[PDB]
Amino acid sequence: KNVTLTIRLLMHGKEVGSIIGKKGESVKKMREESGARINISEGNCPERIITLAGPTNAIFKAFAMIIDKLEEDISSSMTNSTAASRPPVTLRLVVPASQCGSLIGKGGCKIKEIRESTGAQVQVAGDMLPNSTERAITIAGIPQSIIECVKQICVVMLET
Repeated sequence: KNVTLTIRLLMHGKEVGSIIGKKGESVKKMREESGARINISEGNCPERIITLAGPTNAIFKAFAMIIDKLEEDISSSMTNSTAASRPPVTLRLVVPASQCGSLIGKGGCKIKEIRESTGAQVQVAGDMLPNSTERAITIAGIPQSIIECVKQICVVMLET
């Protein structure tokens, strides 16, 4: 209704699976409530990638829904696995080379100040020789810290 955007979610088949939801009825519910083009792709690295596209509002709900699904799962009494030792929450997003380069800014002053206050740590994919095109960033920390990093990067992206 106001402005459109695009966000590529990259996660491990296991983590993303918990987010997908049983019988895919949850992912169906996610889209219906999001309103922004939500799809899935491959990932020799992550295995699962959710391509979301749509106005800031649609995306706002989607991101809030997916994060909640992960919050409900962890706090649902895991009846499997043996300890995780991962108090924080990591989310690896995808972005073009131009996005990562600028997102970092001169001497990383930009990305540094963002993660410095956000309280979370941002990750960056490698680039062995001139082959890689898209860079994957991994933000770990508190759910509040993550949503903050996304809101800060988004607002700055539009306001350039």
